[PDB]
Amino acid sequence: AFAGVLNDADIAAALEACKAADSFNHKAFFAKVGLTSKSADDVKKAFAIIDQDKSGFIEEDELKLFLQNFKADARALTDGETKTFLKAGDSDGDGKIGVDEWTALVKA
Ligand SMILES: [Ca+2]
Ligand SMILES: [Ca+2]
Repeated sequence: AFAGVLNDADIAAALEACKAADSFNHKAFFAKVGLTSKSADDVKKAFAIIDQDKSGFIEEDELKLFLQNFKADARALTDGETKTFLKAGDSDGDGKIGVDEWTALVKA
C-alpha cells in the first residue's frame, strides 16, 4: 500500500473490486485507488514503485505483478488482463510502458 501516496482504505476497496480472474479494469482501478486526482509528481512516484527493477520502463513481467505493489498478497493479473493493460498504455509499440505513456494512461 502506497502509505505516503494513497489512502489505505481506497486501495482495499480497489483490490476488493477486481478479485475475480479477468475482472481488472485500469481506469476503474486508478479512479477508485485515488491516483487520478494526483499531480504529475505523484504520478511519477507511482511509476517508480511499479518499475520494480528501475529500468525506466514497466515491462510485461512487472505489469503482471501490478496489484502486488499495492498489497503484497494480491493476485497476479492474467495474461489476458496483462495484454490489455499493456496495449492500452504502450502508445509507441515497444512492448513496455515508459513514464509518459504511464502519465497519459493514468490521466486520460
Ligand atoms: Ca522495469
Ligand atoms: Ca512503450
